[PDB]
Amino acid sequence: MEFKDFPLKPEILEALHGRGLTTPTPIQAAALPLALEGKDLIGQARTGTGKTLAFALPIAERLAPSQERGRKPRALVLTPTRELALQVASELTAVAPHLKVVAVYGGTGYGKQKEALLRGADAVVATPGRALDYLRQGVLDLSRVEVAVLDEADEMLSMGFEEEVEALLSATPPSRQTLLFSATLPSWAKRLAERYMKNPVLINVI
Amino acid sequence: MEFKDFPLKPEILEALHGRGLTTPTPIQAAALPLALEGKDLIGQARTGTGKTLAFALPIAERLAPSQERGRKPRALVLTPTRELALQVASELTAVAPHLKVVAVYGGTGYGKQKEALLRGADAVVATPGRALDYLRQGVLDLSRVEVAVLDEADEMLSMGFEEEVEALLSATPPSRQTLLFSATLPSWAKRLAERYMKNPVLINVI
Repeated sequence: MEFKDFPLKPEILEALHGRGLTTPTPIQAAALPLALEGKDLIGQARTGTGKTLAFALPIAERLAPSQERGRKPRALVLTPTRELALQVASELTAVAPHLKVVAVYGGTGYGKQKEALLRGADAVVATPGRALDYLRQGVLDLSRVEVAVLDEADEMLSMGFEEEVEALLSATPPSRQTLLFSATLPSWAKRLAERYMKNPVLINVI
Repeated sequence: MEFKDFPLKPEILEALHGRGLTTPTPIQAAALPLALEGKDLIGQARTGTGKTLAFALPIAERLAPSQERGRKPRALVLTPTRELALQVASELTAVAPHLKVVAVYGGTGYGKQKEALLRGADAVVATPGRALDYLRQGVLDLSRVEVAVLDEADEMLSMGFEEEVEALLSATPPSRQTLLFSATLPSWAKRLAERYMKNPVLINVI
């Protein structure tokens, strides 16, 4: 099945066409029916498999545009590194032209990302330490999140971000859809899925 | 997504409508994109989840009708019991009106099933002991199988059918699509997947 065979809005299909993307990879093909219907999913997949579109497209489809100044994000994606935050933000921005995506990460000053968040965001793509910082400062507000994504949960554990990831998920409403991607599933990640996801389907392309 | 949203031929959609089936269950929704494209899949699912349509529909779609007298089956489904063989045969027959389905099982005489197989079959749904019996008698010919399904691999192991299942798979061409459904994955079933499937995607709705 091609992308145009799934329930994706015109702006998304136009964007995909514009980059020559037509045919979902296996993780995408298996995930989309469920993810587009708002269901929770665990994606066991390594980089290179297309996992980023597997969650970017559901975010893109679910979120209508908003001009609301100062608006709080309706999607949160956590990543273990700045490199991946930037990569995911760029890809989401590409398939969701209708949305304002803000990347948040450490190893820099606080000022520029603060001002972007205060201006308004539809989706935030963040490393957990700096996200939690802005959350406790009251700059990042997660009370409106509709989709939460943990991208490389196992790497976030290896980096010592477990308490940050849990605090961030806890700040989102349980009415949310949650998507978790991880090549491996250490016990912490299994517990995290049990506590913070709703009957998730597991799809493994390893 | 509804059934009519997947690439299924008119006779299949008419049949599904005729029984009031419209909306795939999660295992079906995740499996169909891949299964309909001819890819191998492991479905970790218990009875009641809709696993039977998850493999019956791909068989139905892939196999065009044939009138060829004496023809050999192009699909094989193995089940651990007579009860499940009959249940699966009835469901396949319901969604594939264009196909002749023959059920094969022990705890009865050899004569009636022999004559059905010799007359011709498009799909055979079988318990492994009796299937292997007919195979070695030369009554069941598996050289034309395009889709092989192991339905409840773990139960087939518990019943002591491992060598029968392996012999039956070995008699099918490796060009086949293979689908394996099992609530649990004991080491034998993992080895079986490694030997007899091609880069299978695993979908777990447990």
